[PDB]
Amino acid sequence: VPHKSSLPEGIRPGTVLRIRGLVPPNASRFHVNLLCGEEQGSDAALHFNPRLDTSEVVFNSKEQGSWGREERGPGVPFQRGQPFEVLIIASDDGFKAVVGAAQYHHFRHRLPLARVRLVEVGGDVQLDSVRIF
Amino acid sequence: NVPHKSSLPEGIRPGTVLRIRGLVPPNASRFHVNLLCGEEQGSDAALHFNPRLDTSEVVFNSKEQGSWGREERGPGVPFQRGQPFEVLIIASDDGFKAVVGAAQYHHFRHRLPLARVRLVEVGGDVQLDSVRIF
Ligand SMILES: OC[C@H]1O[C@@H](O[C@H]2[C@H](O)[C@@H](O)[C@@H](O)O[C@@H]2CO)[C@H](O)[C@@H](O)[C@H]1O
Ligand SMILES: OC[C@H]1O[C@@H](O[C@H]2[C@H](O)[C@@H](O)[C@@H](O)O[C@@H]2CO)[C@H](O)[C@@H](O)[C@H]1O
Repeated sequence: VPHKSSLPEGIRPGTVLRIRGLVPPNASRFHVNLLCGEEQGSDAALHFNPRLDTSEVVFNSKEQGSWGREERGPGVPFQRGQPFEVLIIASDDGFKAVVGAAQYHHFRHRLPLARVRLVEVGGDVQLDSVRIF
Repeated sequence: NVPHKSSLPEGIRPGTVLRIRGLVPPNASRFHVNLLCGEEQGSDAALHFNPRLDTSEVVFNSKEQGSWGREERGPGVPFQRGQPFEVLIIASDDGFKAVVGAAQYHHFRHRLPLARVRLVEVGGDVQLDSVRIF
């Protein structure tokens, strides 16, 4: 099942998104999106997109239809058939991505944190839990 | 067991997430997490976070000039003798947010300025697996 949930007020510096799940043994890719509205293709403050098929993790944002400059984490801290824990942490400057007891990548903001209205987590992924503190 | 005392790598700013995983010993009385503003003993503390199994409570408070402030108390004791626990302390620009296990537990509004906190301490009757500052 894909996870979609609303953040009607916004994310402030201090919001923490915790995701726990499994990467299916035949996964291609999955994604974590933080969006500015209820429509698919709405602006994306963060697109967190680990591709097991091509062995990269990709970070970017979307404004008015078009992707920004892509950012790529180092190595791939996911593996097929194996469970994971991701923390996405919001600062005043960017997003911290923590995967498996270690920081992984920092993503300078491109969109005001305040314009975020939605968390969606879909793709080739089994979710045990998705929660925002 | 062993205690954790750690200097901070970027102080404590809005977005800092301390995660503590461990277990409460079967003969535990009380343990604590401190966000201290100084290295010496009795120093001011922005956050004192003290699960007490002996008096069935969790206290939250700040210390300034040796003088404890207004104590706050969590809902219940989400801590068990002989059992693992996972605690997150998240610094927002409003307060600190204690998350125990899977749910938010309490929110302590800042009292001391976030600028003063330069040390993390975790000790007492707590067996520690991992202490990470993110
Ligand atoms: O930036 C994230 C989106 O990028 C798209 O893929 C990019 C690809 O990563 C890049 O290296 C280059 O080859 O062009 C592609 C566009 O054709 C994905 O297609 C998209 O879903 C997002 O992941
Ligand atoms: O404020 C936290 C500190 O409380 C001290 O104990 C308090 C106690 O919590 C309160 O119920 C009342 O009885 O006054 C006591 C002071 O004797 C602790 O001694 C200190 O370690 C903190 O946990």
